[PDB]
Amino acid sequence: CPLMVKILDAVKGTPAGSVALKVSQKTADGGWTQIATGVTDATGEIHNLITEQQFPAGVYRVEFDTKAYWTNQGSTPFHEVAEVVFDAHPEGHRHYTLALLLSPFSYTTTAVVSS
Amino acid sequence: CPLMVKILDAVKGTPAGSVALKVSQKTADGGWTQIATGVTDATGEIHNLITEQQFPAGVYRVEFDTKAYWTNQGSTPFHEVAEVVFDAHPEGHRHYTLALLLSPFSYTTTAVVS
Amino acid sequence: CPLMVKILDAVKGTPAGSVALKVSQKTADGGWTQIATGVTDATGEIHNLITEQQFPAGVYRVEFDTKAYWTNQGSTPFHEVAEVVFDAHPEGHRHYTLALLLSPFSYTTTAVVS
Amino acid sequence: CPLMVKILDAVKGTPAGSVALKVSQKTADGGWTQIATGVTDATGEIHNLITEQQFPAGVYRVEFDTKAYWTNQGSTPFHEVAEVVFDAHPEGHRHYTLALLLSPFSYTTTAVVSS
Ligand SMILES: Cc1c(Cl)cccc1Nc1ncccc1C(=O)O
Ligand SMILES: Cc1c(Cl)cccc1Nc1ncccc1C(=O)O
Repeated sequence: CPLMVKILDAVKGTPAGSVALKVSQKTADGGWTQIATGVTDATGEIHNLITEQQFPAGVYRVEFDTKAYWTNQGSTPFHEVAEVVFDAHPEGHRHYTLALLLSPFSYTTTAVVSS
Repeated sequence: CPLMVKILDAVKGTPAGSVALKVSQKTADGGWTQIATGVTDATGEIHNLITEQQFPAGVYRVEFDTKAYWTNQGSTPFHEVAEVVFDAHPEGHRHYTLALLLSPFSYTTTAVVS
Repeated sequence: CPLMVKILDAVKGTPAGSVALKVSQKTADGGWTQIATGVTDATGEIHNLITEQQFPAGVYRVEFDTKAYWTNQGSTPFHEVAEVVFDAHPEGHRHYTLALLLSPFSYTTTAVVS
Repeated sequence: CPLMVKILDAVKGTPAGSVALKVSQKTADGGWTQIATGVTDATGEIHNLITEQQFPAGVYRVEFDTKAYWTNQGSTPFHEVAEVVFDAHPEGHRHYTLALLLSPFSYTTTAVVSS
C-alpha cells in the first residue's frame, strides 16, 4: 500500500481513533475524483487504504474530518477539516505517510516519503 | 479588519515574506467563491485583507501558495498548497488570525480568535 | 530588548496568559545561572525580560512552567516543563523571539531572529 | 520496553537518523542521573532503549542532540538540544512514545502514552 496516515491527539496523548477521511485525485479540469474513504482505527491508521493501481502519478487531496472528532471529544474545534494536498510520484514503489497531530485550534502535518 | 495572518519560516527563523494567498467563502451548494487575494510582507502579514462587510458567518478557506514559497527559497516542498478551512462566527467584532509555521515537508497552523 | 516570547494556546485559540518562565545562561563549567524571571501577559508576551547588557553571546535556556499553566486550565499535562535551549549571537543588535504553541500533551517551539 | 522515541525530519520528509540522545532520571536533590544513551536508527527510533526495571516512577529527561543533526545536514540550527521532561507512572506496563518533528529553527514534540 503506497498511502498511509498516522493521526495523533495532542490533548489526550493517544492516537486519534475514529477520524473519518476521504482521498481524492485531481482531474484535468481542476476537479476532484473521490477514490477512497475510511475511518482511522485506534492506532490512528487505516490499513490498506488504497492499492498501487489506484495511485498513479498525479495530485492527491486527503481531507480529514477533524471537526467531528473534536465535537465527539467535547471540545470546540476551529477547523472544518484538515486538508493535505500533494503531487505523488509513485514509481519504484515510493510510499507516502501523512502524519497529523491534532489540537482543537491547531494541527501539524508532515509527510514521510520513502525512496 | 477581521482576518489576519502570521506566517513564519521554520528553516531560517524569520517571518515568511512574499507568500501568496487566496481567500474564499463556501457557497450554500458547497462550492467556493474567491473574495480576496494578497501576498505577505516581510513581517509575514497582510494588512487589510478583507473588511467586516465582506465577512459574514460561514465557512472560509485560505489557500497559501507554500509550494511557490519553498521553490523560491531553493528547497523542494512536499505540499502543493496549504489550505486552512474554518467556520467563522464574526458576531461581536470577533477577529481571526491564522498563524502558520512552514517547513518544506511540514506545516503547523493555529488560530488566535479575539 | 533582545529576548521576547510569544506563547499561544492551541486548545482555546488565544495567547497563553500567566505562563511563568525563568531565563538562565550556561556557565563555562556547564552549570546554569538564573538571570531573569517573568510571567506572560494576556497577549502571551513579556516586555523587557532582559537588557542587552545582560545578553552576551552564549548558551541560554528559557524554562516555561507549562505544567502549572495546564493544571490551571483544567487539563492534565504531559510535560513537567518546556525548556528552550539555544546559542545566542547578539552581535549587531540581533533580537530573539521564542514562539511557543501549547497543547496538553504537545508543544511546538520556533524562533524569529532579526 | 516502556520508553520509545520517533524522530522525523521536516526538511527532507524522512525519519531523522543518527540523532544522539541521553535519558536521565531526576534525583532528590534536583540533579540528574544518566540511565541510557543511544543514536537513532534510519527509522528515527532506538529499540529497547531501557528496561522496565530501569524505569521506576519518577521524573525523566530525554535530551536529543538536534544541533549536531542539523550541522551534519548542512543547515544552521537554532536550538542546542531538544529536551523532553515528564513524570513517568509506569505501573501496569504503561508505555511512553516521545514523538519529535525537527526543523532547523523549530521542533514539535508530543507524547503517546498507553493505558
Ligand atoms: C507564536 C507563533 C507560532 Cl508558534 C507559529 C506561527 C506564528 C506565531 N506567532 C504569532 N501568531 C499569532 C499572532 C502573533 C504572532 C507573533 O509572533 O507576533
Ligand atoms: C512522530 C509523529 C509526529 Cl511528530 C506527529 C504525528 C505522528 C508521528 N508519528 C509517526 N509518523 C509517521 C510514521 C510513524 C509514526 C509513529 O509514531 O509510529
